[PDB]
Amino acid sequence: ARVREYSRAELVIGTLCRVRVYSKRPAAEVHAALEEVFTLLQQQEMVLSANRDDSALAALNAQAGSAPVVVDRSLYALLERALFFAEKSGGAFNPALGAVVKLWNIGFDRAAVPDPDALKEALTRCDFRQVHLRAGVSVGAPHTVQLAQAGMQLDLGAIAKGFLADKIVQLLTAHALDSALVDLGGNIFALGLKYGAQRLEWNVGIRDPHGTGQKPALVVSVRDCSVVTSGAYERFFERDGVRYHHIIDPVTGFPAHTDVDSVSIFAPRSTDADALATACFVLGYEKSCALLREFPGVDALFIFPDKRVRASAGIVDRVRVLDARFVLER
Ligand SMILES: [Mg+2]
Repeated sequence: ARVREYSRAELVIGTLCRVRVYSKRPAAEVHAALEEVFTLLQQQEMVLSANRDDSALAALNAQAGSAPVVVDRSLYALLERALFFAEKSGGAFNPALGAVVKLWNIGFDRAAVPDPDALKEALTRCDFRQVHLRAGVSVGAPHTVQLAQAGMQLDLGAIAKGFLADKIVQLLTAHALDSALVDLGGNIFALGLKYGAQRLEWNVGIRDPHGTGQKPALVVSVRDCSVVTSGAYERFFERDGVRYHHIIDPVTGFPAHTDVDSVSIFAPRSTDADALATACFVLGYEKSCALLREFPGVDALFIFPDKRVRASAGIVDRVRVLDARFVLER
């Protein structure tokens, strides 16, 4: 039986999602799996989206400062994980930052920075500790979420792609696929090994933080690993000479000022990589290193504004510089 390579890509969840698969299974089986991948991505846009009126998350937010709302097991589990990372990161990653994000989101659409007072007011409504998750223990008991703080709003944008990537990996596995590369707007999951009959690690590129992105600065070889990168270039606007990027510091309510240009997190679960990449950007290098010691099975790669690159022990030997302006410190 012969190995075939397949790819499919669509615009969905606000970005380009592409899955590449190598498989010796009948083509019709791979096609079936890919059909389901992209159906899942469509259905989940309608669960998780913070910027759509129809979604289950928007309906949940419409009940801030009221009674508990029943949610499916999957959303509950995602929120649990998000609150865990909010606690561990000291609020650097915060899934209850919707009131602030919403102000900045109109800012982007308008090319305008939000009013100082409006932001300070929004920051009174971002206490993730007031998100109460409860699940009864009895057979078939429902899962519920209560937003106890008035006008608090969830925004799962900084963890949602990792959640979906992990869900897609579970689906691929359920379809007896064990070799794939999932790319959801740049959040990568490398499932298994690729083919050359020889089996090889997937080679994932990391962009120059200040480059068009067309070519990678560095490449890392990985198996069964997510690679998620946070940088100021993912989304920003400019007004009066200043760039305002999308990664908000929850202490200031403004885009984070940090000592790294990008951080890339390598983890067994993309959900974890996504949350950590966001926290780490906000935290900066030294505080990140401290946080990451609490997650032994995770690795990281930092690109500094002076083009120095530092990578943790788990992956440093798997990093290759492609753009010689960058230096890998060992
Ligand atoms: Mg993130």
